[PDB]
Amino acid sequence: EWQENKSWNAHFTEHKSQGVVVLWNENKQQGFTNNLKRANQAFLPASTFKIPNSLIALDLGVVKDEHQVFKWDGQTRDIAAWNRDHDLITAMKYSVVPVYQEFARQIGEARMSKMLHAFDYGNEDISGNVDSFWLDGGIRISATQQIAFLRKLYHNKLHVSERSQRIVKQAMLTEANGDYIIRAKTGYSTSIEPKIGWWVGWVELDDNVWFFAMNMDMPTSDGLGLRQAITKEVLKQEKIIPL
Amino acid sequence: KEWQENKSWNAHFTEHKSQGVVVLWNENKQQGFTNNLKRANQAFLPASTFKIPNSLIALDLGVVKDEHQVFKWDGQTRDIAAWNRDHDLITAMKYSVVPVYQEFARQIGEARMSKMLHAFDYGNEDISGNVDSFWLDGGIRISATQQIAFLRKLYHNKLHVSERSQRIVKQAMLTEANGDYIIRAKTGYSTSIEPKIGWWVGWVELDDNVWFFAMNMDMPTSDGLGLRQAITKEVLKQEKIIPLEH
Ligand SMILES: [Cl-]
Repeated sequence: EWQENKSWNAHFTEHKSQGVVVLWNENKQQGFTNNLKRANQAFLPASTFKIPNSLIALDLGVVKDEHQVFKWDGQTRDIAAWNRDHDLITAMKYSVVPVYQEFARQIGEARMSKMLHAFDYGNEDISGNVDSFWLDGGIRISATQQIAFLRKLYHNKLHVSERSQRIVKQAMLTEANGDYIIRAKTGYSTSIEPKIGWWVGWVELDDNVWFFAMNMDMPTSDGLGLRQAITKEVLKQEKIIPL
Repeated sequence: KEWQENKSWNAHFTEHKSQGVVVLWNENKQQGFTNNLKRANQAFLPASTFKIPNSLIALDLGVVKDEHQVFKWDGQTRDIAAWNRDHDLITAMKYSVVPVYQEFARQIGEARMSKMLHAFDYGNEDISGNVDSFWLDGGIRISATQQIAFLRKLYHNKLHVSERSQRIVKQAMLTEANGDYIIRAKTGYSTSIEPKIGWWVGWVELDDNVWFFAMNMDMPTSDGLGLRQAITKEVLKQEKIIPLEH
């Protein structure tokens, strides 16, 4: 069952923004959103694709473990954090596109397509370059479809090893304290209009888990911090996380 | 296994009207540091820090199916309100729920508990006393340097249990995380046998290094319990391992 909560629009309006927040209460099996139409609108996943890409790379043995070093290729790029060696944890933390591009080339088109079909991920279409389809290719996913996929990963129900699903949930670790744990992934789609920002994941509490998926219009990179800020405003309103 | 003494850390114990030891291990450099080499090697009851090897054993034996399995409250009201409810492995660890772990120990049994602690080379490997209380009032003893030795094996999945068991326990140990560091740790509070002490053992994961830690301090009254984390964080901040506020 899906419910609309238009009061969340105050959080978009106050941050001079436009977008959608989708929440799922695991215990109650009830979904909530400020906009049912935008919740079901499909977009490029951008770097949120690092979640299924990590799972495939791990199950195939392209990535041995979360410690394996993928050395810098020597090419200087715009993001200074990419111009160094990384493992799965830091490549995920710093959204290191060149590391994941290399994984995709090693996975190859045939295995990427067929394995992504097993996850029923979005439109299941990998059209375009094997190493850029999630940034400028044919793949599309909605915020409600991000929740559907994330719930399977939470329960180890994706058709991949339990081990790979545990490593990826560890690599997704964003924040933790004595009140809650956040496992999530950011995304930033710039190649095809509309330019959007993503934040997808979940909040683990003592007696419940709240799944979330958000996307917002992102005309300039100076609004990137609003992906987390707007989501945290909604979570605080719903008393999911403290003030 | 080279060890260096840093007596400047004593300022943190004295200023807090306290006494104890902090032991650090720099994984990349394979170098240890402590304010007191003698106390670093002094063995004590592990108290609730034993929830780390006990969880590993319970999962490996199938006593605990997964980190989601509910261990229902027995109905007996205890002093700690957080214990008087149902728990899974994550919350029993978070709230140090002794009655849940006592039940695990009874299900594991003496023979398997001893064999496992022997295969882990855990402290003095002595489980003398009640099978469900030996880590609180029995014969088991472990030092802060031995806590580091054991924690380093767990970090590298080198203990003699399944990789899965080791991953679940490292997840249950999750204490704090942000964009600067991750802390995986366990607190302990030994009160049954003198000297009453406080424990904080675990590690700090950084982007390009891991810092293992083990601390214990004298704990005559429970009002000093927060100093276990506060004194360790003061040492980590001094060594620039974690930021001041950033
Ligand atoms: Cl974790």
